Amino acid sequence: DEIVQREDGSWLVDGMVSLDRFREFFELEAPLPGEAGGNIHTLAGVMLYQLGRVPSVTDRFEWNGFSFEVVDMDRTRVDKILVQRH
Amino acid sequence: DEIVQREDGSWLVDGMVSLDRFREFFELEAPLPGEAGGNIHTLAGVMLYQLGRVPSVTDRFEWNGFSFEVVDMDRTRVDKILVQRHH
Ligand SMILES: [Ca+2]
Ligand SMILES: [Ca+2]
Ligand SMILES: [Ca+2]
Repeated sequence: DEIVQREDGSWLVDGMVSLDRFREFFELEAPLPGEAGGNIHTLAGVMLYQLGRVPSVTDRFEWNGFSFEVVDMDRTRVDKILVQRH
Repeated sequence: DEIVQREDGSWLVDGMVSLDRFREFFELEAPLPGEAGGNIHTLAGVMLYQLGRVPSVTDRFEWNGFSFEVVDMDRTRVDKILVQRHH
């Protein structure tokens, strides 16, 4: 898994992580936002679908009992996401 | 500041921020770890002084009422730091 667990249980996840692997890790079945459109295969792809083409650091949403927050951009790349299961 | 504040009051700060600007921004009078020695000029350099040449995501330390946690590396570069003030 292209992700590392923090002291509070949350994960710093690279945006290049595939959704198949993301769902396998967290034991999910549900497609992430935008995945049904057929164009999206990575966590960063979902971030841009949900938050727009150039999101900002701290931009955040909830999905299926998880929160996702942009914690690092590299120019237009959504490079690192903070993921947290409630 | 090349830094943005999160909802809980912590800050996401680029490793490239100069220590001058960091201290100006947080109005700090004390030099950060390793700064006094004169070899350190950026927040990333403090991370490396404190944590070693290749720290890992989540490596953390505390100093003078702040915590600093590595939240992104880009290969060998400390690219983003979570900075938080503690009561
Ligand atoms: Ca960056
Ligand atoms: Ca980065
Ligand atoms: Ca990175």
